[PDB]
Amino acid sequence: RFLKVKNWETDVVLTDTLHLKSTLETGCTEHICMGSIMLPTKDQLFPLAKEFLDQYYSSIKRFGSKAHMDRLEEVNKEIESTSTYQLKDTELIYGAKHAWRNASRCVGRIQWSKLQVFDARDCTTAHGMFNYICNHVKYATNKGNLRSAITIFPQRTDGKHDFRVWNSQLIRYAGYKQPDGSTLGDPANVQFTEICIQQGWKAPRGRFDVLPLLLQANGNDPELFQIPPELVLEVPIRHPKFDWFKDLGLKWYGLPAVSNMLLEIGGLEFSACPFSGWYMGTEIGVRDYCDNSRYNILEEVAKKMDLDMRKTSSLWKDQALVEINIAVLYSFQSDKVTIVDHHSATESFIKHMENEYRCRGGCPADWVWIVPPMSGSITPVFHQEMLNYRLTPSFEYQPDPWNTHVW
Amino acid sequence: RFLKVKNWETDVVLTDTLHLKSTLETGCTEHICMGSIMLPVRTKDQLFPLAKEFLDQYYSSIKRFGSKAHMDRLEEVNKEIESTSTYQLKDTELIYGAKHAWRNASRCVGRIQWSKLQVFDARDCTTAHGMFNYICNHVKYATNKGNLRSAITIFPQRTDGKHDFRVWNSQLIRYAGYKQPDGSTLGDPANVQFTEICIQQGWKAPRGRFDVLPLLLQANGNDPELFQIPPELVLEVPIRHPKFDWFKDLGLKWYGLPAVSNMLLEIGGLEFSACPFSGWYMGTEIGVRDYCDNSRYNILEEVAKKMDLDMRKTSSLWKDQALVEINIAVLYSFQSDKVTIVDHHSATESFIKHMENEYRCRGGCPADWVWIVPPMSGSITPVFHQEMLNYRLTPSFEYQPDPWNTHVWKG
Ligand code: HEM
Ligand code: HEM
Ligand SMILES: N=C(Nc1cccc(CO[C@@H](CN)COCc2cccc(/N=C(/N)c3cccs3)c2)c1)c1cccs1
Ligand SMILES: N=C(Nc1cccc(CO[C@@H](CN)COCc2cccc(/N=C(/N)c3cccs3)c2)c1)c1cccs1
Ligand SMILES: C[C@H](O)[C@H](O)[C@H]1CNc2nc(N)[nH]c(=O)c2N1
Ligand SMILES: C[C@H](O)[C@H](O)[C@H]1CNc2nc(N)[nH]c(=O)c2N1
Ligand SMILES: [Zn+2]
Repeated sequence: RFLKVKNWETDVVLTDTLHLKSTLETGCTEHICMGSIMLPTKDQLFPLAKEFLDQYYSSIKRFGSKAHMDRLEEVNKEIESTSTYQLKDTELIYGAKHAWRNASRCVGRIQWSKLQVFDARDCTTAHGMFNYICNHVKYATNKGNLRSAITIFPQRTDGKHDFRVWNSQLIRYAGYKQPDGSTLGDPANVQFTEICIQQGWKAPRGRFDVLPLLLQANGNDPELFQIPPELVLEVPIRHPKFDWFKDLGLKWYGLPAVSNMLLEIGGLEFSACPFSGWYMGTEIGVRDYCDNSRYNILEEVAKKMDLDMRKTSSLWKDQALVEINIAVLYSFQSDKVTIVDHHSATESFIKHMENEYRCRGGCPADWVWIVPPMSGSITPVFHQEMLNYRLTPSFEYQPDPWNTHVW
Repeated sequence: RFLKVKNWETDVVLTDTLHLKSTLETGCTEHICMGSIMLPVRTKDQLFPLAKEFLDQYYSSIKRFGSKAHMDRLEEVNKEIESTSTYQLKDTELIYGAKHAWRNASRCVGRIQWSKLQVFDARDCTTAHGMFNYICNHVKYATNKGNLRSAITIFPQRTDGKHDFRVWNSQLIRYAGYKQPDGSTLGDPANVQFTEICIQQGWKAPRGRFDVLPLLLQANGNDPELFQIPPELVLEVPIRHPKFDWFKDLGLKWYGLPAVSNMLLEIGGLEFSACPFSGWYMGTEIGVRDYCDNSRYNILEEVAKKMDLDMRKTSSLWKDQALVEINIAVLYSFQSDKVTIVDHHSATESFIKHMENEYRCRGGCPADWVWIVPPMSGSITPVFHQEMLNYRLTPSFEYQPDPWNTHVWKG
């Protein structure tokens, strides 16, 4: 019932009680653990509503005040009547913040309470959605001094009228197969890239073509829009000691901004809720650049370094990996765009886990995702026991809208 | 019920039915995953079914299920349990059991090798001096002048819980740790405590940085005894680097034979509390963990100083640069002295083939992703992108408490 988590580097032991609030299921049972698996009515809504407003009013020291009872009353009235309800702005902000706070896979959560929330529930069209988004991009980019933020579109109603951003992130590079049979650009986005072509995006057919946004208001067919290049901050990647590096022609974008998730607050579903912060270096240099099914450049960098690529045991892949990641960080830092290294981020997240154990009674944490994809054991998250569990409010996955939409 | 696991690099999907044979608990529930937690006297009552399951498995492994020999063995085991309260395994069943404990080890990345395990039967052993002798033969067989061979030795099983065979050391070969008055540690910090027990018991400590610990061996519930392994049997490797000549001047070395001595082997309900086993090293175990953990030899600073990296900011990645060089050194040294070792690219690639083959022949392969993925360069090994399923099968290897915490001293 009360659970203990140990850090095996520092012997610090934390006690977790927060998990007893866990409502949703994990995928695991007593027989099988599924921790490495990437994805596992009016009746229903009031319970969810009450659960949320109770924790909101608790959070503001008014649990069991007339204001609380009245809201519980007012929302209850509104559900029985409309079959849904609306959040006050204050509830909205709290709920989005808390959905970040509860994201068990996010290493960046020491920041959870600095989130700018843009309320876009008044939006009706894709052109609206485009406006709101470009404003979010520009706010968040802040000429390189990046700021956390989320833009929230109207909540689901009967599910024939969903708002969706079809892009997986607002800012991502094009992917194209060639007769050749290999891939030009980013292979992760091949299918979406051809979706945009199929809608009429004239494609530069380059390595690093920023994709057009494809936006669906109110359940309609979605529409293309080019984010103004002036709003897309990009970084050329060079190395602080290897002059040839820049001639690999690498660049990446400054703002990571996820746009395909579903935000659940108090029973209500916000199918479009794009959010951004900034990058931990390894996301780019280890994952986007080196993954076999991504830009997959390790071979070519190793060549330029003249390393012995005959044997895996020369650790040439690993040598190249480090230098790439030095280059990503150096470039961002040189250009003054915010970025965090994996050492600093995980040091941060351990400080934060400790805060949340102390103030909240725990912290859901998914070790599989929290531990970076390079140098695992030399970051402190490696030696930290974590408990994973699901709290609401929450971000959740949802199915790619092309597999669901009707034209 | 059928379960699928996908690999996200290759889109290979696998199907799991083997987990239906799982009975032991994970620690997880529908509401909490415990997957990163390091660690989440039997009566006749519980013993016969455990014995029966095991022999049903042993007998289908040899294609004699339902056979007369299968049935007669059940009746013989059963009658022995209820007359003697326990039972003895035949040689063949002990072999098969130890092989399957490895095979069922979901945290082992080297299970490709499962079927090649030399099983020494030390169940005629009565005394500690007997134990030393069996261990020494193990260590010489397994070492094989640097051409390592996997082995396990299996002392008598538990009876009343008061006559246990234990090996007190955590590995058969490990370096001493000495906490100094100034609060620093000389040698290996992980073995400080055990080192302290050994001194108390009588060991004169050379007090250096790489002293091989003596064996501390309990037979038959008796107080344990101190033995020195013959150094001629302890194969060790000086660590040097192929380009950096100053590397050797750091004075590093390490032993070549990894051999776990503190786990409990369970086969058919039986508890074999001393079952040292040995294989060979994945390079990262030494290069990443043993040398560069903060709580172990912690050499990262001194390597990066010699390399004159920019240590003023973490974002130089001066740690990740030092870590790689040290790992290159460890693999280079071992290959140059012709001691078996495997790097983490090659070990993980082999595992992924093992794991697919197993899904095909066996219907599954329990696997602990937190453990299988190496502590450096995670995502550029193929295991990082492999979804795995973790569940527990018997026969199996288990943790047990350190014996100095439970042992009843006689004097
Ligand atoms: C401010 C700096 C931030 C940093 C440095 C950061 C860091 C990360 C990283 C590295 C991941 C793993 C991503 C991957 O491997 O694809 C992650 C996952 C995630 N973060 Fe953040 N984060 C930050 C801000 C945010 C914000 C503002 C939110 C929400 C408002 C958020 C919500 C998430 C969620 C939901 C996931 C997991 C998504 C999934 O399950 O696939 N993070 N975070
Ligand atoms: C032959 C070469 C072998 C290699 C390269 C190998 C590799 C590994 C490695 C790297 C680990 C993780 C160790 C750690 O993080 O401390 C491991 C775990 C393990 N392997 Fe092996 N292994 C080998 C042979 C064996 C043998 C012979 C057995 C037993 C017969 C065995 C049983 C285990 C067990 C029980 C674990 C997990 C222990 C725990 O939970 O603490 N392996 N394997
Ligand atoms: N085939 C896939 N499909 C796939 C199917 C289902 C789920 C996923 C999970 O996608 C994540 C993989 N790393 C990517 O999510 C993007 C993300 C989310 C949150 C934070 C991220 N990075 C940041 N710094 C932030 C973004 C927004 C605020 S901070 C990135 C992927 C692949 C995944 C990885 C390689 S292939
Ligand atoms: N306090 C601890 N003690 C501790 C307490 C309980 C469990 C553990 C886990 O033990 C392993 C830690 N890595 C040590 O196991 C050594 C091992 C086991 C199996 C295979 C290994 N390597 C080989 N290649 C083989 C050994 C024998 C056959 S193959 C090494 C450790 C710590 C953990 C982390 C920091 S301190
Ligand atoms: C199969 C495995 O769970 C999957 O590859 C995970 C592993 N850990 C990860 N961790 C992060 N942070 N991001 C990821 O995309 C993944 N991939
Ligand atoms: C807390 C966490 O589970 C612990 O640090 C684990 C992580 N993964 C590991 N993986 C292996 N192979 N060996 C280990 O000792 C550990 N330590
Ligand atoms: Zn689990």
